[PDB]
Amino acid sequence: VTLCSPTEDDWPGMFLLAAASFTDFIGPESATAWRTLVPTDGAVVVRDGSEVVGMALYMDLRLTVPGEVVLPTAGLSFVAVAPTHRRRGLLRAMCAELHRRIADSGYPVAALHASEGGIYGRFGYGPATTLHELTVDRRFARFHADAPGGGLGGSSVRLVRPTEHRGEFEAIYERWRQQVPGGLLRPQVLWDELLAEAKAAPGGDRESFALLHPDGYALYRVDRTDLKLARVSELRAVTADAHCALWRALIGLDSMERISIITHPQDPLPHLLTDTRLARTTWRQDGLWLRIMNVPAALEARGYAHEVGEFSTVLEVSDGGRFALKIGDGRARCTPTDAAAEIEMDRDVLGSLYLGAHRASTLAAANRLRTKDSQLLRRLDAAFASDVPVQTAFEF
Amino acid sequence: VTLCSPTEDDWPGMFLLAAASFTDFIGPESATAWRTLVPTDGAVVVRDGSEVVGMALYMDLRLTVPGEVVLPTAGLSFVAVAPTHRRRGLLRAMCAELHRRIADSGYPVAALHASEGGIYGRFGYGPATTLHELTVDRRFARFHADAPGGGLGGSSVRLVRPTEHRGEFEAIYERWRQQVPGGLLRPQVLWDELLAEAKAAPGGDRESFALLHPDGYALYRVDRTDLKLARVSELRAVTADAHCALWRALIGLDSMERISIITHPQDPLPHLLTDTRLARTTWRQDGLWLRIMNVPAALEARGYAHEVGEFSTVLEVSDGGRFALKIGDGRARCTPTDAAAEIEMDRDVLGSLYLGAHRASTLAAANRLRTKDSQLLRRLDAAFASDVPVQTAFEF
Amino acid sequence: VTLCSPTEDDWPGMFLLAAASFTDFIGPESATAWRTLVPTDGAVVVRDGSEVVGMALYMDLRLTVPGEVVLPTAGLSFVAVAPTHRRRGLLRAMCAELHRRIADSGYPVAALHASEGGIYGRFGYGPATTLHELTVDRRFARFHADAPGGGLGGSSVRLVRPTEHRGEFEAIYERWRQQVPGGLLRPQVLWDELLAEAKAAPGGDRESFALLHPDGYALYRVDRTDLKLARVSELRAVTADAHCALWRALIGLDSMERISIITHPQDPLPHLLTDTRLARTTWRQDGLWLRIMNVPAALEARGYAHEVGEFSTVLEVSDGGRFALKIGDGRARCTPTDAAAEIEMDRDVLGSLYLGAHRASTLAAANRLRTKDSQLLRRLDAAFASDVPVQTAFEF
Amino acid sequence: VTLCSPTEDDWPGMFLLAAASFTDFIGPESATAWRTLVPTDGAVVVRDGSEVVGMALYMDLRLTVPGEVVLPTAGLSFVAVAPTHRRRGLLRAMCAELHRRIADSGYPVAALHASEGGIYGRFGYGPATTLHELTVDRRFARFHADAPGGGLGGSSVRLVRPTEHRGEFEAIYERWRQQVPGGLLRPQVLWDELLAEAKAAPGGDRESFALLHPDGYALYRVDRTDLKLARVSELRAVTADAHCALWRALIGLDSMERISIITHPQDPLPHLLTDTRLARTTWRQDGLWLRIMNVPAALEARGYAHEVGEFSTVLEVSDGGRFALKIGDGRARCTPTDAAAEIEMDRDVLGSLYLGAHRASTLAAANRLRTKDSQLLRRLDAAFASDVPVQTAFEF
Ligand SMILES: Clc1cccc(COc2ccccc2CNCc2ccncc2)c1
Ligand SMILES: Clc1cccc(COc2ccccc2CNCc2ccncc2)c1
Ligand SMILES: Clc1cccc(COc2ccccc2CNCc2ccncc2)c1
Ligand SMILES: Clc1cccc(COc2ccccc2CNCc2ccncc2)c1
Repeated sequence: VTLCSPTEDDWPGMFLLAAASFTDFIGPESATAWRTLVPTDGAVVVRDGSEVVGMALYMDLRLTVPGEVVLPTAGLSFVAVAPTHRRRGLLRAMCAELHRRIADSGYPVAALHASEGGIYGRFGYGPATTLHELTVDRRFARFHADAPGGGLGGSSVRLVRPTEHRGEFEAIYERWRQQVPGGLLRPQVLWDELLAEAKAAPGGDRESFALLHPDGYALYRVDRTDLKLARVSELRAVTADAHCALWRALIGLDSMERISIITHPQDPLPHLLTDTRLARTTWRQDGLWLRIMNVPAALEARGYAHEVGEFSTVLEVSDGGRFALKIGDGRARCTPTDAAAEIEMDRDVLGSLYLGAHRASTLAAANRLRTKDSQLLRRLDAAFASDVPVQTAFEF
Repeated sequence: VTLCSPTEDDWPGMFLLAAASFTDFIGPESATAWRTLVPTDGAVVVRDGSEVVGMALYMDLRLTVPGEVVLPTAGLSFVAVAPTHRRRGLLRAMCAELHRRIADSGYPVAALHASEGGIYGRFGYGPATTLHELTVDRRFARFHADAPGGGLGGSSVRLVRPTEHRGEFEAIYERWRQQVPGGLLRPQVLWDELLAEAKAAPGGDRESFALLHPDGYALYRVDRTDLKLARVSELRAVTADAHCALWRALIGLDSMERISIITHPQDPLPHLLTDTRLARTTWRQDGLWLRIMNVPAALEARGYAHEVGEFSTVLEVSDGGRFALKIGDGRARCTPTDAAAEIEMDRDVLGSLYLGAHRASTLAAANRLRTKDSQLLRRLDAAFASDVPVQTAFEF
Repeated sequence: VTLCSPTEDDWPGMFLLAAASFTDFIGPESATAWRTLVPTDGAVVVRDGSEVVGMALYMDLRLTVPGEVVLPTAGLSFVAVAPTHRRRGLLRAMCAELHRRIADSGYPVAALHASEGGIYGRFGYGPATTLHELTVDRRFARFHADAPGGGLGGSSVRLVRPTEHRGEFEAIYERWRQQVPGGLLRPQVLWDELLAEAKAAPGGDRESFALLHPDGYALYRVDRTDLKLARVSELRAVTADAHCALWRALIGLDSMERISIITHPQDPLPHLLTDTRLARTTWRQDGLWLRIMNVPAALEARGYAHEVGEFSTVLEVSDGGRFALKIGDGRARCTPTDAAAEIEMDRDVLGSLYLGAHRASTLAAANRLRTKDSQLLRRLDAAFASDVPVQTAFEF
Repeated sequence: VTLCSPTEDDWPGMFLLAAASFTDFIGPESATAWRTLVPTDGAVVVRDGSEVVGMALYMDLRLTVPGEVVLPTAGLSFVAVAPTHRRRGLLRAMCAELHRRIADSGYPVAALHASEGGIYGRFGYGPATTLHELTVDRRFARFHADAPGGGLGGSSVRLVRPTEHRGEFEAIYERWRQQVPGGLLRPQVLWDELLAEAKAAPGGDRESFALLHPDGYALYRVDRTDLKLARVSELRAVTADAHCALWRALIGLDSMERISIITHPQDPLPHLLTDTRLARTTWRQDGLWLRIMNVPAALEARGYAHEVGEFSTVLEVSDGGRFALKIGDGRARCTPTDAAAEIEMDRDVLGSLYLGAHRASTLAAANRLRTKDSQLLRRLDAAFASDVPVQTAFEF
């Protein structure tokens, strides 16, 4: 059992383990586009001896955090242990090696999407965004008198074929991802993949359509089996007017009974309707997970709420150092100290706080973060909150 | 079609309309206890001529708002229009008369639980609390190393018969309802009802059990049909230690596959487990709805977040006046003005902001509240937030 | 194995066989009311030797046929063979003895409700009415501009407790049953039973309500398990105005998603709505079955359509005689002949034609009735049609 | 927003709107065959300005009505409004323009298949045929002793591959459609389409088989997911013997539990079995809708029942003229009059009467057609009835 960077000869073994590990992995073409995002030395394999029994890699990503700050982010992905090689510490060894490489390379944060909720906490990843599925019974849906874009005259939204408006989607998405925490830069090869998945598949997905506004788009397709359900795969709106105009058009899908979308907890959709209850939360799950690799670089990088007055404390991350933390004027200074800790928490908890998806007070009530100062808790809650609600870009 | 306060002779007509309108209403005994909370002049009926074709009333309640302030609250309930008398403006006439009486009597707020989401907005009620059902697959559930009460030695929790510990439940609930926004004073007659519903019913509900801690209780019963589901009807914990100790005991129900509870979005339960995903959000809905009857009395009554610096603005409520609003040191002054409005919103929107369940920024993005100042929005969001997460007491 | 009229000593054996044969049969009280309708010599039992292994009886009924003619009708009921005594010819022997008694007593027709569709054809019973379940999604239901009773001002319909308006229900039903083919006289003891079943049952049915109009009523109750379904157990309307007014009130059950009723194929409900498709046919089955005991007495008794000109033919019923049949001026003369048959059919087929539920042309296309004259078929179809659509009264 | 006949340049916009509007529309090939049935000037489009936001067209059809009379029929189809352009009166404007063209061109009737039941009534279309799904549990099914084709010796039915017997199917269908009201001439291009859909589809429908008799055929295929269900897509029988022989063969599909077919309410199948209840009505819906374009041309064209004696009345169609209507000897004369109306009804109601699927008495009881003469109602019911039961040909 060796742990090595893979050679070109290892990749067929890795595509076999992939196919057996992930139902979405069709074959080598499934990996081509993503693989252009893996740097030299971004991948590890474990061999028996030899055949591939374990793999893991990271991609070079750009993640938007509160204050519209973009961090270089190591996106862990393609993580698999062969079913023959369970309980042999292979995931732990692979994560320790990648984390060493990611830290040495200078990434301040790593990120991933978890197959299960019980695995990545112990490696310092905290769930940092929240997926919220809304299902609308569009047969009852009526827009509130207050809702934008109710006026008579032309619609600002067009029904279009996705493959014919690639440039407009790219430009809108680029504007979205720079202004929203959770945003990820989407490279050309991932737009190539997305537009390929928009075609009908022989005995697979139905053809995708787009609704296009100058300041937003929605991609949606009818469900393969439930012919009265339209699933929105992605809606990116840069203005409230674009968000409301796109939902007016989706609620105009008169063939459908239901429209579903995977959105975020602060989606204003329910408030656009005379009956807020028509936007039913049908599913909720962790989205992006974060591991803070360098505590001071990450805490100094993001912006903080201007509404909380200057305060200083001492934060200890369980295996991640102790820091004098001063937050004022929406910025934070985070320097080494041996002064007594006022706040303690494991690394994973800091990742859960980092984009504003989880309140310090909520984590404190579970004893995940400990302090004897309730004023300090209120100040942390306020300071770490994000003005712009955190959203989930695309899984990887 | 007259609208009158009912006489004793009207009540059999009201119990018939009740039985036909609400599946929970068994018969007159269903109304006895609640009826002691209805003041003289708390009820209206509509007669055809004569038979009862419409009814509505309010109860005298005490509602806890942020800052641990308790307001006298008119609880609208027993609202019904006969199926013979739809679309005749009976609900509008009944709500206008009760609102006139409630305002004249000096209540600063009215509240209700809505049968449907599309009815009460137009009468100025905004959804103000959020019901969040968590279902735990307790067969996988393991407590995080950080979770309180993991130590060896005696449990602080006892399994008890509800009817034998009425005093302990009453005292714990009284402590809970005074410290949590959404809390409602529960009168002796409603404890009489609750303890009656805890017995097994011939072909009805199964017997309720209690888990009792010095600082919390849970009432739960196995589902009538799904024998592997335990439903927690109520869990009131005054400390984090009590909340964690009660969940350790519920996850010790080794007969069950699943434990469900109707809780609030900030329930720390998921954070107590090594897999946060095991606490699945299975249902979400509006809970308590609020109508602000007197804008200045309500805005001056509640406490505001100390973390936002003093600010002044001008708020217009659509049919509810314009006010100079100054918020500083966690308190607000709200005085008449004819100065230009900086913020506008319908009355229902203010009720949705009032307990901190909905952010001003979220309502602004749906255009439910309008301002040209994004700094003012961030300040309102921060100021109206509740330190202690808003919860739902008991429906009425 | 003897076949005898039962003595008082046989009835406990008959109630045991009943309880084991019919899930609705609770115990002896289940039989009390119906048993007052059984004449002396109306019942047969088969004994092993001795215990009761088979039973059957008939009740004295009054059945309305086209032309508003009321026939004395033998209603076969309480028919059971012990599961120990299958395939021993017990049903055949019991039906032969009762049919001999029914014919000797002078009944022109027998009738029953069949537990299965494959049993009673061979004993000469034809399905003569059609049960049609309509389920309305009342959340979409809007009345057509043409529909009666759309005017502003008082409703003609009242929501009432069934037990307090027994006289009004009795009088309306009596008017209904005399004007509709399929109508059955309902004796006081069956009104006693119906009003007993209207109360809530401990772990059983929910409480029944009534909608009362001068010229119609509906009895309905919410489903025991599906709390958004109201089931109409009976709607009797003597005028179109009463039918429409009652449906306006049922569609005013704003708590419900769906209203279901077991009605007849010509129920005008769908035509009252702007969307006829909202009245979904969810179930169809044979209702009342008829055996013509005396062909000429039955054919001369009922009225025929005035729109067909006088015609004469020769009808042979397979074991029931050959007759010269002359139909003109809505009346028929049916006399013995040995002239060549122009029409042949088994006895069961004549019962299926008798109330107008099945067309002669439809039965001819299945070769159930044979003739070489297509003009004669059109004439029979027209003549046997019922002006007033055939309905099903109450099962027995 | 212009309304125009489309140019060749408009058709890609129309195929996009089609794909987004109809789940069956795969792509341009989906329209090729049907499009040969659209005359010059048969189509309208609405453009924003420009892109296609609305479309509608009619095909040249031949519809069989009672008396075996074949009318030129405008078949409305491909009707779609973009989800961006709801509630802008586009459907009303498109239907007004096509109806003007259809009337000017000399069509006496228009027809369509409705996506929803609430749309086409207000444009004068009445549901005129009834789809009735029968599901047979063929494991219990036994043919009545009376049923044709029970004799020993060769079967008259052959199991064949549809594509190898196109000529026999074409000839049988042509005989069927000329003798049955509802029949439609099926052009060669629609036989090309039907025989293409009979092949297995990669992850789609299973291969279709045919049962072939000299005087009838059935096309059936096993369900894609329920492998014990055979769905009959089409059964056309010109004689009762062919209908019974084909059902004997379908009930010989010993692999299947259930056979389903979409047939008409008068299908004699149930009567062929010893248990009529085995032919369960599992679904009922409106089929073909009719708009009478020229009241007198349509009323004079169809044949009437010979069994009703000569009568005269005055019929007013709400926006369609008043006529002296004389019906005798199976023919009708319908001439202009200003004499007082004896019968009134909206245009849609006349379309519902026209093929005999709905009785005048049933529509009168919903007040859809008004008269003060009950004798006149019985005469209309009898006269408009169809000797040969109305069936549905193929949807378009
Ligand atoms: Cl060389 C390489 C690096 C990173 C990712 C991949 C592709 O990995 C997958 C492809 C299809 C299905 C599943 C996976 C693995 N699960 C994460 C994922 C999900 C969706 N899309 C992309 C990645 C290949
Ligand atoms: Cl005189 C009176 C005043 C206020 C309330 C009531 C009781 O009203 C009900 C009782 C049982 C079922 C349903 C209702 C009405 N829906 C609100 C509600 C729900 C649960 N518990 C209490 C009230 C009687
Ligand atoms: Cl002595 C006697 C004569 C006739 C009928 C009966 C009662 O028979 C039943 C009672 C309850 C359930 C089932 C049956 C038998 N199936 C027919 C039926 C159904 C509903 N209601 C009345 C009769 C007793
Ligand atoms: Cl240019 C043209 C004129 C008329 C019809 C059509 C084809 O229209 C469709 C094709 C496939 C699916 C759905 C539709 C539209 N719904 C009616 C329909 C249903 C089934 N078969 C034919 C028509 C194209």
